Amino acid sequence: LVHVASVEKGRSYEDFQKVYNAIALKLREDDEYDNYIGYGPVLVRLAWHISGTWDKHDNTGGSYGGTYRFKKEFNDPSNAGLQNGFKFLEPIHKEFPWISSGDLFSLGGVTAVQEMQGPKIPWRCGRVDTPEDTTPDNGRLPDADKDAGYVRTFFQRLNMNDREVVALMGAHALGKTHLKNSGYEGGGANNVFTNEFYLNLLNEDWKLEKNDANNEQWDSKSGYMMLPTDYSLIQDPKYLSIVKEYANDQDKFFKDFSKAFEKLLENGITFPKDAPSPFIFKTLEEQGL
Ligand code: HEM
Repeated sequence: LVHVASVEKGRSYEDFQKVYNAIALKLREDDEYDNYIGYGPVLVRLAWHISGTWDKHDNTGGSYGGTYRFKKEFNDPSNAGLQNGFKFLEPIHKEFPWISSGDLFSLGGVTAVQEMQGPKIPWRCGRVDTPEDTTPDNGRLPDADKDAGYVRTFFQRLNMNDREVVALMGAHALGKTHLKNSGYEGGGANNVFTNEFYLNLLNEDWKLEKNDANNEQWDSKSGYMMLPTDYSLIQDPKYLSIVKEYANDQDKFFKDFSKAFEKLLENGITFPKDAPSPFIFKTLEEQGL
């Protein structure tokens, strides 16, 4: 399958900066969500789950088609909780009805990372909504109870290598787990994008415990948690080296995360040679807004 990016008619940087700014202003305004974490983390997770359905083998799934708007995908058990992000984006969709659904979902994740003081993430427009029958079946997103070999194999389907996997997982610094969504609980209330996932992995005293859903997770006394798949990144010697690298170099982590996250959000999309260059949006803070 080929999905060619098609720029929303007549739109340019300034139009998408306006959408970014509306998302960013709403992030600031609706600060109470999830015990004052705000919507940033769930928007990052939404952007990832709408992209992470991709299969490199046949170009099914992926962000292009905006298929999360359809019930089969909306109701994937793996997506429990993301409805909160969707609801956040509804007024944005209403104000800017011209932006495609995949563009909106992916731009929500970019805006969230940047407004949380993360790296700049270049972003390209032109995803085009596709019909309900193009929605991927449930079961393409990863399980959390597994080991490093599972993680490694899983991410090959998304064309991600060890460095890209470890970099992407650093998003688990953000937000928290919720027992009712995933069968995992805790992790704090962080809404600042940092390399602390890696520092916490290396420096905390982790205990393997059973949570109230009878699933195993690693807990620290300071309130952080690691999923089994997170902890696998320090069990496997190749992953461990990269964890150490990112724990010791904030800038390197930022740069690698930015590349991997853009790639994730763009998997499956063919950009014409004369497509616009990727946009780098200014934060509200940079604009004095
Ligand atoms: C092996 C891969 C991964 C597994 C198994 C996994 C699993 C999970 C689980 C179980 C939760 C808790 C959901 C809930 O209870 O609300 C979660 C949260 C989260 N995940 Fe992942 N994840 C993975 C990779 C990623 C990647 C690649 C990103 C993005 C780059 C990401 C971003 C997030 C964020 C931001 C949250 C917090 C959401 C919130 O606070 O509402 N995850 N993930």
